[PDB]
Amino acid sequence: MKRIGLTGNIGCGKSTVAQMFRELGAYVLDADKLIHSFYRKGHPVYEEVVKTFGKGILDEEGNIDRKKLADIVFKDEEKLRKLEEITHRALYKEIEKITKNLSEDTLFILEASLLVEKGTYKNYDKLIVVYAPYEVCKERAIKRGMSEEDFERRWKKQMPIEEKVKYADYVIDNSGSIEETYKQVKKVYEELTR
Repeated sequence: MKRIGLTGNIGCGKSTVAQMFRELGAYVLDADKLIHSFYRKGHPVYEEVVKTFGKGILDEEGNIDRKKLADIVFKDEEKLRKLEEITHRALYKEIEKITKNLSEDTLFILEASLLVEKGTYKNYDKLIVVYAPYEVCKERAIKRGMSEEDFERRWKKQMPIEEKVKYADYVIDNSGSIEETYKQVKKVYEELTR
């Protein structure tokens, strides 16, 4: 099977596209969504993140303070490197677990919105990016509720979408309408299962 990557910026429609693609038959796995489940509790990732960063330093009665950790990790990039490791050590250890039962010739896509800057797109055959102007993305996260500063706080991290577009061999612009966005993915899905 061909490992496909679906990326973009926050509020670009990666979700809606990931969905359309699933309807078409593709198997889209939200990497980011999955990761967040690692910091829950009984999760094996949890036991490691605490085991290596502090049985309690980053704890708040029961679970882990996503702020305390992100704090003691913004000082020395040595700890972050270790954090980014445990993560992928769980992602690429769970991806093959799913690929196990996954029938062949199946269209397996992975959306993380951070396959470019994190330099991971090289781990997948082709890359798909969803374009959308800062204007549309902002109000998009707005109408969905996320607070202006919070949005801009993340958008800052992600590289200029107008530059990211120059990283994928497929760009399903999601600024126009829904009819167009879906009409595009459909074209792409055809260009992947030929």
